[PDB]
Amino acid sequence: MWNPIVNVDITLNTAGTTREGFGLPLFLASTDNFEERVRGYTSLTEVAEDFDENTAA
Amino acid sequence: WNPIVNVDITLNTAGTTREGFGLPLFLASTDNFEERVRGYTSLTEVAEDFDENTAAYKAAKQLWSQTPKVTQLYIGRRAMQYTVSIPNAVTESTDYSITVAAGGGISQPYQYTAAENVLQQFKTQIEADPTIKDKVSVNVTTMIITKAGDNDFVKVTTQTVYIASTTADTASTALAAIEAYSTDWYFIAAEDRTQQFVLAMASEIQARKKIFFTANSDVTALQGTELASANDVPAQLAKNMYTRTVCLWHHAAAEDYPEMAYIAYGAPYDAGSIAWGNAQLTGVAASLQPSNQRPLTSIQKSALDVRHCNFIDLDGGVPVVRRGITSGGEWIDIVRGVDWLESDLKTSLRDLLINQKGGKITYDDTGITRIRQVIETSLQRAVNRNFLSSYTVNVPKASQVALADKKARILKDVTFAGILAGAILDVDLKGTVAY
Amino acid sequence: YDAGSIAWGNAQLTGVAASLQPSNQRPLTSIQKSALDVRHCNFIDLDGGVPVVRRG
Amino acid sequence: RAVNRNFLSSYTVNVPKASQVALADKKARILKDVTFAGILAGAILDVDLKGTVAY
Repeated sequence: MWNPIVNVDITLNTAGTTREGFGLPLFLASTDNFEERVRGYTSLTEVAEDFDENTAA
Repeated sequence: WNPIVNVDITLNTAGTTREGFGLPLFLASTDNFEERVRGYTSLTEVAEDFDENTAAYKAAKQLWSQTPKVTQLYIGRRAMQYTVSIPNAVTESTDYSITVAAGGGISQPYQYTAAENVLQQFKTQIEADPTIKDKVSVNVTTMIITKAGDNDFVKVTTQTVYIASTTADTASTALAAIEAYSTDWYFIAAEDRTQQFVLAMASEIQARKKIFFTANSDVTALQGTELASANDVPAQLAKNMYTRTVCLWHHAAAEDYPEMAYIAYGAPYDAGSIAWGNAQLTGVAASLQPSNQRPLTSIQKSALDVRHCNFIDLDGGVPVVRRGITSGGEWIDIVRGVDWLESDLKTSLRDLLINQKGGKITYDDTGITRIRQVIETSLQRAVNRNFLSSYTVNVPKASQVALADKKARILKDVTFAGILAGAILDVDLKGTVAY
Repeated sequence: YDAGSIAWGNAQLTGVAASLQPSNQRPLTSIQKSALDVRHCNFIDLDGGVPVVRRG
Repeated sequence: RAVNRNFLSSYTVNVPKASQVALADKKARILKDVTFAGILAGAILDVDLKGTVAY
């Protein structure tokens, strides 16, 4: 499909950098919001979609 | 033949023009010209296509009251529907006539010299007309006339018959049709001040990169301090978090248009370098209560405050527009500066990419460093205005890009960040006196 | 210029106006440009006031 | 010569061993199985960018 020669997007949020190390955490929660027994997330926003604010996860 | 030296020396005062980021556009219900958009560079030109009582001339006069004066102004035409009815009983040996015009200079008179039967006669004549039947629609029950097929312009005019007109399209359709014909404008204001149209227009501009200015004279907005309970137009605008909408409460926001006066205060100047608060608009009085015609009390001002709505205060003896904030809580300055920054980056990278005749920008680290450099220069330009105060840029390595990007000749994953400056608008002071 | 060392996209042409719709002389919209993309047909797009043959 | 123009970035060439070519081609004076490969240089035409503003 047609694309602008230059595409620019700007938002008023705030962001920080990540860093890589040894080992990633896992949280063993009691929930049923999804079928698979393990699922990954890369920001609090994604967690908020499948979990509300009062959930332990 | 022309004289060696030519001199005019007209006996008229003149002012200076200045230009900045974005030109305004006023969207009004009119039928004075066919094109859905036109451009005027002075008020006198508006006086040619309009008179002193039309909303468009009012808005044009308000906009050019400020100094320095905006470079140009645009006017947009909304789709219209007409209605015809006989203000008298059906009478024989009595005349009934109208005229129907369409886009392209078409015009056709219709006559039935003898109430439903006269309208039906007109409808049949129109539908049997060689040309008008193709591009005009008629319905009768009273009569109505609207678009048909592609045609974009229609007019009706005629003593024994009556004619009235009203806006037919909604905000979304009108805005789409106007954008289809002219993309050069940043500020937009609307003549219609109904709740439905105002909200529909606010919801549309929120999905683009523009700013929508509107006034309001609803008295219920002055009372309810609880934002949850309030349901006037400013309260609903605040509730939806429309950061790209601007509301200015004013008593005279039914016949007059202070929105253009507010727009002219910041349009001539550069984006991100001026604060829109505490402005002094020339020729505009302070916000007054519709009853008792006295300036607003502190309680009413607080009620407007909880709705993120602007007002024309009165500091001692001088009126000043307060806090210049959009309904979403953001300052107008931040939004305008962000849009200017986006445009500047989009122009700098365009200039880098287009002017490579006879060469390339190879897909490797050397090519990526040039893109780094142009972006850094563009951000430094914003830092020079005292809009930002720092920034950072990150770019991917050539040995890390995917194959699909190389096949499509597109670079992704470029990101950056910045920090804002701020300003001062209010002061708090305490002191003491003693022997 | 010599072969193989020049990208033909983003070309600027002197005196050639941007592609316009015959009906109303307006520059082609985004929808119409996408129609040409699936047909692998070039067109004279518009930057901010500068015509350019984009894909090549 | 192609690499010098920046058209390519590398290449390889393969030829048959003279001791393995079938003796039918040796009578036809025809050499087959000569092949090569190249890696295109590429270029950039479009750009995508994202950013944020905060205090």
